[PDB]
Amino acid sequence: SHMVTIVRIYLDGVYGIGKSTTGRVMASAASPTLYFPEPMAYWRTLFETDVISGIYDTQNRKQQGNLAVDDAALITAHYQSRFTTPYLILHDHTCTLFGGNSLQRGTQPDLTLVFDRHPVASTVCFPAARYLLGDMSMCALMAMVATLPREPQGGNIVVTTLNVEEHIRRLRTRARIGEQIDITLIATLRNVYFMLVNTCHFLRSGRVWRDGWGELPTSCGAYKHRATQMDAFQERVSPELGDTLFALFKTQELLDDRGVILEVHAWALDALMLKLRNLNVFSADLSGTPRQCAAVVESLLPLMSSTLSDFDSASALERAARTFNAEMGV
Amino acid sequence: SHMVTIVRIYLDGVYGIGKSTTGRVMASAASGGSPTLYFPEPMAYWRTLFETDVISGIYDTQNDAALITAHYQSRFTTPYLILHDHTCTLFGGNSLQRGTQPDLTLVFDRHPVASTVCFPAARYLLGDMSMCALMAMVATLPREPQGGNIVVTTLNVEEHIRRLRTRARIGEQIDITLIATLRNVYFMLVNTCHFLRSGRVWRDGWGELPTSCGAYKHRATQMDAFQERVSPELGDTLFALFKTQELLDDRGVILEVHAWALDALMLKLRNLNVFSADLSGTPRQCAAVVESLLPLMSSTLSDFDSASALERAARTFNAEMGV
Ligand SMILES: Nc1ncnc2c1ncn2[C@@H]1O[C@H](COP(=O)(O)OP(=O)(O)O)[C@@H](O)[C@H]1O
Ligand SMILES: Nc1ncnc2c1ncn2[C@@H]1O[C@H](COP(=O)(O)OP(=O)(O)O)[C@@H](O)[C@H]1O
Ligand SMILES: Cc1cn([C@H]2C[C@H](O)[C@@H](CO)O2)c(=O)[nH]c1=O
Ligand SMILES: Cc1cn([C@H]2C[C@H](O)[C@@H](CO)O2)c(=O)[nH]c1=O
Repeated sequence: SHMVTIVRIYLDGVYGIGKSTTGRVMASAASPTLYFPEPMAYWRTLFETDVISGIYDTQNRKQQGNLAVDDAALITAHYQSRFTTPYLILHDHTCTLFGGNSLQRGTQPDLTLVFDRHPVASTVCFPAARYLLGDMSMCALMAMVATLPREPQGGNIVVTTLNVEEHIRRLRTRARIGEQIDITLIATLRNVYFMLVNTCHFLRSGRVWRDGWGELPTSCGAYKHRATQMDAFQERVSPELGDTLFALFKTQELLDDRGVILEVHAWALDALMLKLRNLNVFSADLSGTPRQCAAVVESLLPLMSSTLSDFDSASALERAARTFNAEMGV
Repeated sequence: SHMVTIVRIYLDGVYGIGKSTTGRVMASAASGGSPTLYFPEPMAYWRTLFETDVISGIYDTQNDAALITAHYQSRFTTPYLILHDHTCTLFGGNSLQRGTQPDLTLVFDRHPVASTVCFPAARYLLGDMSMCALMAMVATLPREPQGGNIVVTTLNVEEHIRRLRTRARIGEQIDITLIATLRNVYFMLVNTCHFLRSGRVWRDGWGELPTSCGAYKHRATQMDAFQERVSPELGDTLFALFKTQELLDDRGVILEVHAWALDALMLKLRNLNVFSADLSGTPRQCAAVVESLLPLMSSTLSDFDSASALERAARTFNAEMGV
């Protein structure tokens, strides 16, 4: 007759921190929780091109002078678009199923979903990092950001954190895929994920991207340099506009002669703001063992938004996790 | 707060037929009928706002290529996604076919389906883009909220190419092969919507359908090969091109992840009340043909503040997207 209480979590963050490991443990019968893995097979094997080696190979052939730059920036953008696809497909498939009545009930849910990354990772975070590093243009970044899907009510995002030394240790330990392992990339990603956390805190504080936009300095070469510096950003209690994702958009490329952002670009920021609204944000330190890491995330559950879904939707969710694990190489 | 009834129309179709001219006439007070707001093609976004001109860029690419082409097609979609995100908060709900004249009409020059689906599909069919690239684009189609109407422009190909010629320099070539394919693709679009409106789903006839290989792609680029169907079958729709080996397992069964992509496409198109409109008349007559469809179109219930925001949006988009 009645409803299933669901809490959904997107575990997200810089690669190499331990998010996937944590997610599998949480889902393990050793501790009812479903886990949706990174869509590895979609990225690597389902098509003729592997996007992870492709994106690194592009910067390699950029360095070796075989790729004219210019073209590299365009190809880099295209590989980055391909990362998003399976996230967009999964989000489209699951978003009808969670149900409504988002509330912080403080109870154990009937069903917990753990998604490995939210779409914001491939549409915003990784693209923003590539932009800040000079691997991609603002135009290419806009193109990715515009494809972010709106999160419906009840979303929770848990951004993983880890001290730099242990992060480097762990990056050393991942299997060889042909992935780009670059400490400037890592530094930048780490800063961008703090910007994300800060954006969410900024919005929940009742502010909007125009609040402090005037007084904000133009974000040019100097801004980009600082965003690539290890530990230049951190999670803030009350963030400033300058601590969020919005700040990197106050660049000359996006303003008229008189210094004023075009309305069409302002719309792009309004959209970004609205799409993040339903993400209840948390951070989790992963310095512990896998078991302690999962416990850290689990201790957040009673703080999270739950929705009310019906039996048939919850069943479709179980089938979705089963299918996705199977087809993605779990 | 005071209630306002809106009909919105995405006028769409192959470039060169007369869509933009028609929409400008509709917006003009001289066409009478309903007070109409027109949203043009995002020309400046494509051509002048950034360093790279994507129109020149995509055509120059064909003159690694497959990846650059996919990225240019991505950039076409951007301003459409932004505009759709902005305006969808203003249309309101309570979609119905009311039969009566709305308080105002919106005319959008193209729907997001053009840049995320139709043009990518044409490029894929011509071997200029991979299926993987096509999926990437299709996945970014936004869901149409209740009350959308789409009008696909049609025109005999002879007059279509004539229109492109008048406008073209005095020795400038026309990509006849691309235009031939896009005309078929837009018929597939029309057929897809008719197909969905009849309560059918992409799975209907999927098994019986031949895999869409070399022969399918030949037919798809063939001038006049497709048309608007009274009663479309699956093979007349956009769904058919997706039954390809690239998307199937060993047993020739579509992977569930790809099936989900097709479900999403199907749902995203649901709220598009579909029409076609012949544009062989003068611009005044073309505007009248499109406007005569209003009694059959969905309208929504918005309000004065949101309608006012739509007028500002139209004013702004027209200004910022110009030359
Ligand atoms: N809690 C942990 N303690 C020690 N090593 C870990 C821990 N979590 C993950 N690792 C190791 O670090 C590497 C990256 O972990 P992974 O789960 O792939 O990170 P992510 O999913 O964040 O990219 C793997 O080699 C993994 O075995
Ligand atoms: N109704 C019409 N009759 C004759 N020529 C037309 C008509 N409508 C448009 N044209 C011309 O045809 C060309 C294509 O028109 P345009 O409105 O740009 O088409 P589209 O928006 O479909 O790409 C233009 O040169 C235009 O002046
Ligand atoms: C999600 C995502 C991952 N990656 C990279 C980081 C890792 O090397 C690998 C798996 O996350 O793919 C991107 O380059 N872009 C993305 O959008
Ligand atoms: C909307 C759209 C237009 N075009 C081209 C066709 C015309 O030459 C020009 C303007 O519509 O841009 C694309 O290549 N892709 C697209 O997605």
